[PDB]
Amino acid sequence: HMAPPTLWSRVTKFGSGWGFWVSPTVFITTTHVVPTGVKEFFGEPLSSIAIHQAGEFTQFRFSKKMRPDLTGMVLEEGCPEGTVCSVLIKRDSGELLPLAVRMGAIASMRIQGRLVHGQSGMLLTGTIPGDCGAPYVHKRGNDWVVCGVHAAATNTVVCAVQA
Repeated sequence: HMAPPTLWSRVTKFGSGWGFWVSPTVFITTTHVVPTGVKEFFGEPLSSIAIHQAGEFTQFRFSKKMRPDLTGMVLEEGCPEGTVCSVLIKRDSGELLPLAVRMGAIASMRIQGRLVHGQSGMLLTGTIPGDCGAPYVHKRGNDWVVCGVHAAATNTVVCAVQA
């Protein structure tokens, strides 16, 4: 399965990493890349954004359609163990680096001292600082599903997943 241009267009530079437009109003990212002490995101006041964060997973729901060109996709809490996902990595240069990953267990993990509710996976035939927030996706029938955001790596990578 090959990620089409529209799907890549959802991957958005954000803070010290990236985030992903799940739908016209819903944006997900990894908590530690989110700018702190700001009063707005994407030009919208914080008061107009419903924000939920836990275990390195951050979700924003805007009041205004921010990406009205997009269809809504399904966001799941991780994926079945053994699913081969693609991590849609954009680099600052603009290069697209889709990485195939075989996913393992959803678990509470501690990474550099902080609790991450996430899912591990093994890179198939790496990730670097700056890549956090990139989405983990897989195609199920007609639709692409997003199931985590990149959070950490050792061969093994971890995405944060929604609880």
